[PDB]
Amino acid sequence: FNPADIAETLSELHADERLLAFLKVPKEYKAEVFSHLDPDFQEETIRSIGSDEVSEILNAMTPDDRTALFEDFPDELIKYSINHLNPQERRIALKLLGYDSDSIARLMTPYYIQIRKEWTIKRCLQQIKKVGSKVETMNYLYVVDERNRLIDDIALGSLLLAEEDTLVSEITDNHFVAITTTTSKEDAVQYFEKYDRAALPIVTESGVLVGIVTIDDILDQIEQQNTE
Amino acid sequence: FNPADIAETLSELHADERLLAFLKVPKEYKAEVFSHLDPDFQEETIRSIGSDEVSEILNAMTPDDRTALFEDFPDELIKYSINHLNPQERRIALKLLGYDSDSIARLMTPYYIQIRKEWTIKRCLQQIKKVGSKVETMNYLYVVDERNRLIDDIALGSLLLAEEDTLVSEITDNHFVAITTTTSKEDAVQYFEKYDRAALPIVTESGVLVGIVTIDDILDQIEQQNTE
Ligand SMILES: [Mg+2]
Ligand SMILES: [Mg+2]
Ligand SMILES: [Mg+2]
Ligand SMILES: [Mg+2]
Ligand SMILES: [Mg+2]
Ligand SMILES: [Mg+2]
Ligand SMILES: [Mg+2]
Ligand SMILES: [Mg+2]
Ligand SMILES: [Mg+2]
Ligand SMILES: [Mg+2]
Repeated sequence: FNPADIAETLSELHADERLLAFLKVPKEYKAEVFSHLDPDFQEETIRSIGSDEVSEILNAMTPDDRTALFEDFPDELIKYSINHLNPQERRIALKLLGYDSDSIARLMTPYYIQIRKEWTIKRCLQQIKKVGSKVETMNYLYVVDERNRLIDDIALGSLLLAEEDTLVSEITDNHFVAITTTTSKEDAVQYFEKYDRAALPIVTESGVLVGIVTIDDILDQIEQQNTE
Repeated sequence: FNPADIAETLSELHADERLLAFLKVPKEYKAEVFSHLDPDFQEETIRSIGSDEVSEILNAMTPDDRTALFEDFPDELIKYSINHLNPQERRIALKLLGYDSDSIARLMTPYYIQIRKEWTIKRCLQQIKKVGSKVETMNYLYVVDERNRLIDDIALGSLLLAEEDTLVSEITDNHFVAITTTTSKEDAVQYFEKYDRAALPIVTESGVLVGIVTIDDILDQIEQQNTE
């Protein structure tokens, strides 16, 4: 079944049997199912399960789902959870939590596809095969220079419409939409509304690409604002 | 400049000079710029410009932007506008307007990519090149049988991760999310929120694929509901 559907069925159970049924979920989509559950039950689960299981779930969550989870935790549980993260996930999680709580960066993930201006389209397709299964989305490719700075945002389909011998520099327009880490979540919503893109890149004040935010999470932000 | 940015600059002008500046827009993205302008000015423009210009703009708009425009028009202007549409666009526009005004189908577009279970991945890529520039999005591929019925929704990146000799039938799971034309716009929003997909397909009660709805238009629906 679809992870969102599995999560809905679990959410209908009383909490006590909900934990047993969740632990029956196969491990490949256990983290994805977990990401759809209520924050109070997510906290109960993190407090209750064994350390190895905590690490499996937390290390497999997306960085932005993990940040959203940690925002609702007491500080002590945040530290416990971070102590269960592997080195790379731990560094990512602490970087994201370092941003101001109102910043758009709190919603971002660093798992995006990076391409280079000197690459052929064929080389881009090879990179896409390399990282495609681990990234948040394959549908946007971020052209970055040697200084980590964002220079273009190329749609996946545009790459497919070009010939494989073409260089990325021949299909770039050097125009793109990006949101800075200074921008609040509320203000970032209007970028998404205006530009009608399913992901937007998040850059530092000097133009360095640090993550992407996706439209599904923006919809949650809109509903949170409108209830609050 | 970006069409949304051009539209914003135009929207800042007083209406009188706004029409002249808009008619200066190059024709390739004139319709896209038009789609971002206020409905009252869109109506003034349709009433004012020549028949050839009316046809160029209206025939180049997306079917769902056109339906949204027509929903705010007096009936007489709807008829005038439809009389300016080319045969294919006219049949599409009348089909969309035939649905109940509260139906999710009012938000849909028929410009999606259709693939077949018997095709190789290579053949799918050839189809994607064929239609890619005209469709609403290249990022979702709709597997349909000989009876026009929807059987799967394949992400573009998934197609890229497979080898070109593989048949579509070897990468389908026969599980998908679809919304029926019976469903209201309000109820359709929750499908988008739950399943976190940037497009969803719209099917008839017998399972025939008739269009797709995209998340950017759903965001507009959420804001319209929340103001209303
Ligand atoms: Mg996310
Ligand atoms: Mg997610
Ligand atoms: Mg969330
Ligand atoms: Mg660009
Ligand atoms: Mg919009
Ligand atoms: Mg649309
Ligand atoms: Mg549009
Ligand atoms: Mg609209
Ligand atoms: Mg499927
Ligand atoms: Mg959601």
